[PDB]
Amino acid sequence: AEIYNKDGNKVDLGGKAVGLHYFSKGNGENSYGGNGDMTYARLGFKGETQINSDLTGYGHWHYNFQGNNSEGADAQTGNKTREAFAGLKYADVGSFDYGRNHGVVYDALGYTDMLPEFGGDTAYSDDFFVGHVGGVATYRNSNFFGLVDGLNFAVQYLGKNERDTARRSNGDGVGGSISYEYEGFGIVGAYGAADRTNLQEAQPLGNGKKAEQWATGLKYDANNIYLAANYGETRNATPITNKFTNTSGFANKTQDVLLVAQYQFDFGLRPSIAYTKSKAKDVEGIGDVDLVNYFEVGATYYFNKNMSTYVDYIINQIDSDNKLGVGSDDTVAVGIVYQF
Amino acid sequence: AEIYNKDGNKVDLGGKAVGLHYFSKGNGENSYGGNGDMTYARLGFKGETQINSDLTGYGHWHYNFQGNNSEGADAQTGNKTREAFAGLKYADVGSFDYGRNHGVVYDALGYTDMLPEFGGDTAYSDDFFVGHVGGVATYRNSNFFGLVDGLNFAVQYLGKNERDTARRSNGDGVGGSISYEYEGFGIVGAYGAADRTNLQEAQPLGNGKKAEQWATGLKYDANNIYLAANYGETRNATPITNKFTNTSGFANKTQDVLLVAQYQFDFGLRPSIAYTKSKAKDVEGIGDVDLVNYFEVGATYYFNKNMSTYVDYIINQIDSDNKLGVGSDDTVAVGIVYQF
Amino acid sequence: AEIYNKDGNKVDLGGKAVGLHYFSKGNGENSYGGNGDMTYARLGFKGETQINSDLTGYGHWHYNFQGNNSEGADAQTGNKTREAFAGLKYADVGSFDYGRNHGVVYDALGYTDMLPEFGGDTAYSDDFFVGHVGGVATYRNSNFFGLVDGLNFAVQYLGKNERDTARRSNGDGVGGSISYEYEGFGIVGAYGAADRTNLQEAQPLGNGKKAEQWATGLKYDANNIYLAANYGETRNATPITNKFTNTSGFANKTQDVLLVAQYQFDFGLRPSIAYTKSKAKDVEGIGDVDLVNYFEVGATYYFNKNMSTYVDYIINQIDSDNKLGVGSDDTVAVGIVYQF
Ligand SMILES: [Zn+2]
Ligand SMILES: [Zn+2]
Ligand SMILES: [Zn+2]
Ligand SMILES: [Zn+2]
Ligand SMILES: [Zn+2]
Ligand SMILES: [Zn+2]
Repeated sequence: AEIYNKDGNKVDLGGKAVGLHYFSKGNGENSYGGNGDMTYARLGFKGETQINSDLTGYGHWHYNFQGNNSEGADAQTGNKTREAFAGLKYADVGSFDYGRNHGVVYDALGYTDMLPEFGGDTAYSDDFFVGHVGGVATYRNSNFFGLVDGLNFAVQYLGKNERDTARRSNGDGVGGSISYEYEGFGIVGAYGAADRTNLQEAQPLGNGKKAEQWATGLKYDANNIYLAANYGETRNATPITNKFTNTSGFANKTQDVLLVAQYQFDFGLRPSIAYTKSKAKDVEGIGDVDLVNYFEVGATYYFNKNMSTYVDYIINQIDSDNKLGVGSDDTVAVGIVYQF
Repeated sequence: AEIYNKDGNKVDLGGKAVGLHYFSKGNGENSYGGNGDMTYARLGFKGETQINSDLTGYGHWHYNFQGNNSEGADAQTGNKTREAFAGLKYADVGSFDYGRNHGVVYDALGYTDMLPEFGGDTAYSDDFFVGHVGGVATYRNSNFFGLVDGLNFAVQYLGKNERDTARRSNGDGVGGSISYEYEGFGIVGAYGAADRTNLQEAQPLGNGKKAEQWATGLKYDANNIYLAANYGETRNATPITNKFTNTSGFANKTQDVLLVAQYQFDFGLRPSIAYTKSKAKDVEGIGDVDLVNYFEVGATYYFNKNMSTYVDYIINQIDSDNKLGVGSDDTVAVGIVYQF
Repeated sequence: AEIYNKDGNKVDLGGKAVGLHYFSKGNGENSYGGNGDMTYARLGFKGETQINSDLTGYGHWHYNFQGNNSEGADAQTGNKTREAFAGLKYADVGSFDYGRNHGVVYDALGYTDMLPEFGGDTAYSDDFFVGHVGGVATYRNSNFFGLVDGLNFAVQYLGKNERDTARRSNGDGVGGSISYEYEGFGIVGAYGAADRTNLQEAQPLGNGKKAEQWATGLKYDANNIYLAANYGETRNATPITNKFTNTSGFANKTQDVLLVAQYQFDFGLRPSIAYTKSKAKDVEGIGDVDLVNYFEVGATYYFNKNMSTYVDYIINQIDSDNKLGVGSDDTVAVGIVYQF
């Protein structure tokens, strides 16, 4: 929502309130998504300034406030900055920005990230190139220098983030993505490799001096249909946890498959079906083990551009004897969303 | 303050800066409110969208930022989401919303919550139905389906919130409230019962498989007078602490009494007097013990709809030999408030 | 950016997104500023309401969100309230405000706080009077009661803030500052003394029942030139740390010198040079030791009032055998800033 537009600078304030509850069998400790209150809220701004006829500068900030916490010590659990960056965009040259932003491999994994609540399981945060990561300098080019419409690409430099935990750390890396869009279809591929930190190497699970993440994707977004498919492969990058021996690390190799189909009815109801399967391989002590494996059946009711209800059902196919202890129960999310 | 109003969605941004200092005898450790800097700030939004002529959707978010902290490790102490919810309101049918919101029993305890700084002692947060609680689905009906003016009611389902601490947890519950308003008067009553969590049961103080909170109230809000009275009773719900044996839990039974009288002078000065007395009973090892017992004398000076000063004096009647260790000293709050 | 202006209340929303990276030799553990991602974002409001023709009320809130954190446990590290206060301003009488605000001695140290990223090293936060401190009641008078133009002064009462750590605590204090501005020049002096807390006294480093901070300054801000110089002296106030014996406390005495020179080119480039030297004396076990000692060479490119790039180089003169373990390596900051 544009709240300022004077003297060649415009600022949009964005926010949503999401009333959200998850339902699962017991405590939800052996379920896909958990059990209980998951209400959150989001606030941010997006400003673009016209420096000259060809040059424009921008900045985005986006923050998540959890409303499912109390007023005691747990008051901040889940609060985080999603995105926070600035950059410059010139004519038909491209754009450059640095900050906390989407990894370039999310240019591909975003195709199947359309479920009312869930989906996009492989797009972990603070995981190199698949999700929101800190310290990324990203060059992007749309319409290939204004010569070929629909043909976009991007190159990204990931800065080293040596943090307290191996889960949220990374070393230097490079990545890129190419995409084409024609008459309703979009195809995309993205790749990224980076150095691992010593602390990551020192974990039980995962072994290798380099992490690697790539993925392809196809989508059809027209005539009220949304159909998409993603395939991705990772090396030493997907974060895993053994809930039995209570160790953590990274999967030496994962094969990721995400499918999704939605139809948008005129009167606002948007049903969806989806498949998601992530298989880890060469896991220390375990061997092969599935991380994610479900079918999804859901629907969102759009009242208008500002209000929506949704239900999302996960038919979890993960077996009860999963070697890594991955939860095997189903989970249902029921949501009510005000956004501007 | 309305900052957006285009295409049937309006958004209000709200905020206040509250310069605030408390004065007490020693460290304030044996006082009502404490001693030192209590400056805070608040920010939120409130959006309502017109879906059709009869249906409207809304969302509220409200956040508290403490300014009395430092820039070190204590930087977030007191920061919290007060409210965060969305819902739908239809014609003369009623409204429904889910999220972190006021407990339905606060429909009654809000009558005496009008002191410049203090008062409303029984409306604890994260305490079932008396204050701000997370995961509440609330149906509300004003003017009894548009048939009887002044006659409002509400029913509320409290979701289970199993947290790390027994103080901030709760199980499933139901509650409701009815109110009538006529020629300046308002009468109200509210009730709520809920299951306790196992962790709550396992505490030294309090015993029972169910928590219970109810209260009645009368107010007179006209001719520049504000007069209100509240009476409430709780079972296994009021959080208590024994500062001697350093244990905590819940009071098996409390009797709550809150009175308040204010007059609003034309030139902005609004003096107030108030009484508050909360007596816990059947406390393990202690027996009977008062939790709150004071007289209040204060005044607010309203410069206008955006600026105010206030002083609030608590004449604390709690005895120095209180069995639970409740603080017995007086406390004075001096405040300066900018709000929009 | 003014987002509301109805009925004699105006509200400005402010924010910036700062993409920022520091470069240093190894881990940055022996460097001036460190090494890695330093992206942050800021949001706040500033409201002023016209109560009558002579009286106006105001309020400021300003918050810092770190974007260089992850989404795990370190998600809030660095998040803080910078400022949060309200007050009243009357005609030619002056202004009064209370809250978390700038110490009065910053009226002087702000002269040399103009580097693209660094500088202003002596203006520590939560350090009595030199930086952002909590619980300050400040009277300010501009143009000496409207009689002498350019002649401003301020008196400040610092409230006691007894916190968990000795670094961020303080006792009661008073301070003041006087400044004159004439044909492009500004001269200033400020003084402040305060009681130390018992916890501060109990530290290894620093000894004395009272803290003391004063400083003078000259600036020339015209004809596209910025030239400034600061000299300050502290007693028992400057926070120090011995990274060898891993102790902390306060310096019994510091001599502070800050110089800065900048030129603003028409086409947006603003190069800068600066010197900064802070010498601690009478340090327990150490004797004399330098805390800060560098030359700075940097430049900011201003695209316009909303967008800028900058590079800041610190030529660190601190010797590798510094007795307190102060880092001796150079550091380079590269920044891109969107602000409104
Ligand atoms: Zn965003
Ligand atoms: Zn995103
Ligand atoms: Zn509110
Ligand atoms: Zn409230
Ligand atoms: Zn500010
Ligand atoms: Zn400041």
